[PDB]
This record gives sequence, C-alpha cells and structure tokens, in this order.
Amino acid sequence: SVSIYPSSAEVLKACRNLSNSSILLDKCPPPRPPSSPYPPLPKDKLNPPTPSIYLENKRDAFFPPLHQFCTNPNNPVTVIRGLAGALKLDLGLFSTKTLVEANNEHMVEVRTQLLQPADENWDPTGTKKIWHCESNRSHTTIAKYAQYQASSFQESLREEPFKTIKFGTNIDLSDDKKWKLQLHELTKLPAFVRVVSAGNLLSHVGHTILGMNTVQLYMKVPGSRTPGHQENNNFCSVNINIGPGDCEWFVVPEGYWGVLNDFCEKNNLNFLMGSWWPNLEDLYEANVPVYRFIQRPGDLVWINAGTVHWVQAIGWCNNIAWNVGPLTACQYKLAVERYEWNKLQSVKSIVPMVHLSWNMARNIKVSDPKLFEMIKYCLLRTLKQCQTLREALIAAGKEIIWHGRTKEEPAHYCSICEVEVFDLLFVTNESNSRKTYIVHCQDCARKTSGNLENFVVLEQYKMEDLMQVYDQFTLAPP
Ligand SMILES: Cn1cc(O)c(=O)cc1C(=O)O
Ligand SMILES: [Mn+2]
Ligand SMILES: [Zn+2]
Repeated sequence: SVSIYPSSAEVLKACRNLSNSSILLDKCPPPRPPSSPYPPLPKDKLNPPTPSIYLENKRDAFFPPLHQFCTNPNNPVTVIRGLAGALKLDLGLFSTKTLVEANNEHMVEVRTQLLQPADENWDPTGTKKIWHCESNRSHTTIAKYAQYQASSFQESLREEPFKTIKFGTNIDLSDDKKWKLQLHELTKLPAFVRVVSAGNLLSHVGHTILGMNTVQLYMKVPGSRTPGHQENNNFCSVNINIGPGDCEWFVVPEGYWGVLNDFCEKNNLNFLMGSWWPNLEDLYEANVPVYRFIQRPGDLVWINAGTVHWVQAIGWCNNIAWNVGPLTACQYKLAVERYEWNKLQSVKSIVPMVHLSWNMARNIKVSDPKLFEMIKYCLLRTLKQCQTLREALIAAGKEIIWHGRTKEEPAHYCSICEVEVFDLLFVTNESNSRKTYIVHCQDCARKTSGNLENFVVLEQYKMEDLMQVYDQFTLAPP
C-alpha cells in the first residue's frame, strides 16, 4: 500500500531544471549475456525428460493448474499431449488440401535448405559438422508449395551430397475474411494459449504484430528446420502440429542463452539474427542440458519465456504458431531485458515494449506487486525521458508539431537504427510534406542535422495524457 514512485507532477518539476536532489539514478547497468548458470549440471542431468501434460477430456484442457505448469520458470517447455483430440479441434481445417481450396494464391515464404541427417548439421560438402544452417529466402503461392509438398511425399513413397528441400514458412492467417473457419476453430482453445485474450500482453499492443498476435501457418516436408532462436522479445510461444507427420523439438533453458550466444560467436555467427543449428556434441561437452522430444499431430508445444530452441519436421506436416505473453513479472522482465539488449545490439524489437507498457498501464489492473513495480518503473523512465527531450527542444526553440495518432496506429521505429521511437518523432521536412513520415530517433536525426534544421518533431501523445495514465496506474487489490 506504499507508493515508492514520484507523482507525474514531481517528475515534471524535476525536469524543469545543478544543485537539487535527484529523483532517481537514471544510469542503469547495461544488458549483457549471462554466464553459464550456477549450480552447474553433471553429465547425467543433460538429457532431461520433457515436462508433459496428458489431456483426455475437454475439461482437462480448462483445468486451471495447466497455465501455472506451463509458465513455471523451471519448465522451459511443456508438451500438451492430445490437445486437439481433447477439444475436438478440426485439424482438417489446416490441411494442405483445405488451404488450397480456401486461398490457393496466398503467399508463402519459402526457405530452401539442405536435407540434413537426424540431429546433425554438416557443411554442404558433407565433410564436417558446422553450426551455420543454410536457409535461403524466396516466395511462392500456397498452390505451388502444396504441389511440391505432395510431390515430395509421392517421390518418397517410391522407396526413395544432400538433397535440397523447401520449407513453406510465415503463411499469414490474420485476415478473418479469408480464414474465418480456421480462426474460429482456435477460439476453442483455453484462454492461456489463445491468440487473443485479456490476459495476453500481446493483446494489449493495440495493433498487429504479424505472427505474434496473429496466426502464421507452416507447410513442411521432412527435414524442414526452424534453426536456433529465442522468441521475439522472449515472449512465450504456442505451436500446434496439424500433421500428418511428426516434428522434433530441441530445447535449452533460458538461463543458458549466454552460453549459446558464445557458441554462435565462436562459430562466426550472430546469435540474434544468424542462422544456426547447434551441434549436440558441443552442448554436451559444455554441460548444457537439452530437452528433446517429438510433437505429434494434435500436440501443442508451449515454449516458456526466453527458452532457446530449434525444430525440424520428421515427416510431412503443417504447423500453426503464434505467441502469448502471460501477465507475469517473469514474462515482463524477460521482454524488457531483451528489449534493452536488442538496442545495444542494434536489433529491432518486434514487440514495442514502451508503447505496450503504456497500454498495459491504461488497460490492466495489476495486483502482483513485483510486476506492478516493473511496469511503473518503465513508465517512470520513459515519462522522464519524454519530458527531458521536450524541455530540451523547447529550450533550443525547436517547434514541436502536434501530430497525434489514429486508431490502432502502430508504434514507430527509427528508419536508421530500428529503435522504437515513442511520442516524439523526428521526420525530415521533405518526408513530412510528402506524408511518407520516415521516422528517425533523436540520435540518428542529429547525426545528419546537429541542430535539426532538416527535421520536424511530431508529437503523438499529449503530455497531460501520459501524466494521467502514469498517476492512475496504481497497485490493484487482490
Ligand atoms: C513455426 N515455428 C515457429 C517457431 O518459433 C519454432 O520454434 C518452430 C516452428 C516450427 O514449427 O518449425
Ligand atoms: Mn520458436
Ligand atoms: Zn535511430
């Protein structure tokens, strides 16, 4: 019941300033990748069994402890067995035959890959095992990928230096007028895995983040790989295998992501943006535990926050996937941590955590003190940053044009460095007049116009609005 944060009036008065007391240490320790976790694990604990939920009845899927089992930080992944059958989900709505009938001209992002043996990844000459995973981009239609997927299967039915294969990825199932029956089928899921829910942080973004708060579909042939990654901004993820074939999952706990980052660097690969497939022998030598399991048709895979993982098709199948963000301190903490790390790495945060945090403060009554403090700390830092910049512009006599923002207007990012740009947008005079609105962050704008002569400053939010949202965000009763 104790407020530990200053009021918006106090933050503003603090910004109106050499001799006065501080309100907070604006300096913050910079993000870095963690060392190998303590305590270290012996060899006999490096192949742990996968946390599993065995569903039989529709009632089983709505059992409240399921959500807590999945979000438990000690469980890096949970496989929910029999989920589609328990809910009488019609997986046929996502079959390739149904997709071709529904939208045969829909776009498919093809990844062209080498068919690699089992859990291994070899150089293209088949000489040695390497971490780099060849996966080159092209685009086709559902109709044409479907023909390939079907012909691949017929060819193998004939009983039979790596084969080239094609993985159909990132098929956009967001348009409810093209995918009405498919999307309605997913409303049968329990709330904690649904694409849209009041308890899903990504449902509070206020705009589409494609493939995170909308569904994407994947069409596969054996060997189709999603290489090593953490989810965007460490958000939990949901994956259902449509079948008819199986998928194989490889999972490492979040706490080892620094070790994996180091493995990538040692192999001349970028952890966040590169294409890499771990060598299991390297991980075993370094005492990194690996969860490894098969996802059958109708099985749902829950990837917990920040879990490091990589996946391959064993047979022919489709999968559907999206992300969710539990309303938890752990989820928010890891999303903010990766947001900060992404800035230092100049990697775009697909989830605009500042925009989202302010929407969370508008919409959500937070009753957990630890989560509440994290969100309000973020509001404090960004409110102070905005008012500081605003005063600096006013002090230099730089006009601030009221721009406002429309319904569901997305967060904007810097066209140069790809940082989120919140509230105060820097746009060149030319881009403003032509309404291209190429946003720059402050730092990137100044690098080409130290006094901002070539730029206008557009203001999205009234400062009074932000101050009121901040003051009205208080700890909710349990
Ligand atoms: C579609 N997808 C998305 C992810 O984030 C994965 O980790 C794995 C897949 C897959 O089914 O290969
Ligand atoms: Mn994933
Ligand atoms: Zn920038």
